Order: sequence, then structure tokens, then C-alpha cells
Amino acid sequence: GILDIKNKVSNLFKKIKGEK
Repeated sequence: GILDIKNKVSNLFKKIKGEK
């Protein structure tokens, strides 16, 4: 995947931010 990796961390983003 290309923007794949980006999109993946896009996901991590909300998770890391959400669980704090």
C-alpha cells in the first residue's frame, strides 16, 4: 500500500489520542 501507511497511522492517531 502507498497512502496505506499514512492511513494506518491516521488510525493510530485517534486511538492514541482517544486513550489517554
